[PDB]
Amino acid sequence: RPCTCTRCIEEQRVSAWFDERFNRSMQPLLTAKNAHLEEDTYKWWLRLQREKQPNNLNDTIRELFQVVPGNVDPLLEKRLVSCRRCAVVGNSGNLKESYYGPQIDSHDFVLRMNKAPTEGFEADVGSKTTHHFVYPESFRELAQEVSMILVPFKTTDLEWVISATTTGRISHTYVPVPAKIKVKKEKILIYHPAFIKYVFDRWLQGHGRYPSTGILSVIFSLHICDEVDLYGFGADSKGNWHHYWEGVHDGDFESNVTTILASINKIRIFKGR
Ligand SMILES: CC(=O)N[C@H]1[C@@H](Oc2ccccc2[N+](=O)O)O[C@H](CO)[C@H](O)[C@@H]1O[C@@H]1O[C@H](CO)[C@H](O)[C@H](O)[C@H]1O
Ligand SMILES: Nc1ccn([C@@H]2O[C@H](COP(=O)(O)O)[C@@H](O)[C@H]2O)c(=O)n1
Repeated sequence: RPCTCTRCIEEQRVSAWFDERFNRSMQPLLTAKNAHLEEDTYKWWLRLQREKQPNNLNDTIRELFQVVPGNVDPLLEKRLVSCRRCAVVGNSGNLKESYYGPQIDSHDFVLRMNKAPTEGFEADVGSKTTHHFVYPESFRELAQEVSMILVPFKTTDLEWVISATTTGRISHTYVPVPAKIKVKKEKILIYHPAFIKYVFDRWLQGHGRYPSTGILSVIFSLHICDEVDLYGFGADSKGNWHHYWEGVHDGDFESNVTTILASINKIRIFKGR
C-alpha cells in the first residue's frame, strides 16, 4: 500500500538506479519458513569467515528457533502502519556535540549497532533504542525493551545466540566473546544470511569481502521503514574517523551508496560536526 509519509522508500520510477537495486521480495529476518538457503548463497556465506567444519545449518536453525521466536513477520509488522519513520544511528564521532538526540528519538524506530552507548551521550545520540544490531564480537548488554538483531557471519554466531541465552558454553570465536548475555530470548531477531548476500551483490556490487554492519543496517531499514534518516555515518568535518564515545569492507564504495541514496531522497543524512 502507498505510504502516508512525504515520500516512500518503496516508490518505483523515481530513480532507476534505486529500482535496479531494491528488491521488494527480500525478507530481511530469518524465520523457520524462510530459512532454507540456496546452495550458492550458503557457500558464499560460509566463505565469509571460513569456519572449520561448521555444524549443519538446518540443524542449527532448528535449535535456534527452539530458543528464540521462529515466526516473526519479516518486515516487523510494517503492514500494520502507514508511515514508519526510522533513525539509523552509526557510531561516528561526528555525533559529538551534534545535539541530535531529540530528533533521533522522535522516530518510530531507532536502530543502533555494535557497542555504541547512549548513557551519558543522550543529548547527542538520543536515549531511545527499538532495535540494536550486534554480532558476538561486538555485543554490549542492552536495555530490556530493545530488540537485539543478531547479524550472523558464520554458523557459530547462531550457535552463540543459543549458548549465551542458555548454557554459556561458547566464550571464544576468533576473539573472546561474552559467554552469557542478559537479553530476553523473546527480544532476539536474526538478520537473514540471504539478505546479507543481497546487500553485497546488489547494493555493493561485490565490493569488499562482505558488507559492514553500518551498510547492512541501512539496507535493512530501507526494507522495514518508509522514511529513513541516517546519523553518525562518515567522518567528522575534520576528516577524522573515530567513535563518539571513545580490507574486509570497501568503506569508500559503501559511503558512495549512502551518498547516492541521499541524492535521490531515499534517505536523509545528518552529517553532525
Ligand atoms: C580486521 C579484520 O580483518 N578482521 C576480521 C578477522 O578478524 C580477526 C581474525 C583473527 C583474529 C583476530 C581478529 N580480529 O579481532 O580482528 O577475521 C574475522 C573472521 O575470522 C572477521 O572477518 C574480522 O572482520 C570483522 O568481522 C566482523 C563480523 O564478525 C565485522 O564484519 C567487522 O566489521 C569486521 O572487521
Ligand atoms: N566514523 C564512523 C564510524 C562508524 N561508521 C558506521 O557505523 C557502523 C558501525 O561502526 P562500528 O563497526 O565501528 O561500531 C560502521 O560499520 C559504519 O558504517 C561510519 O560510517 N563512520
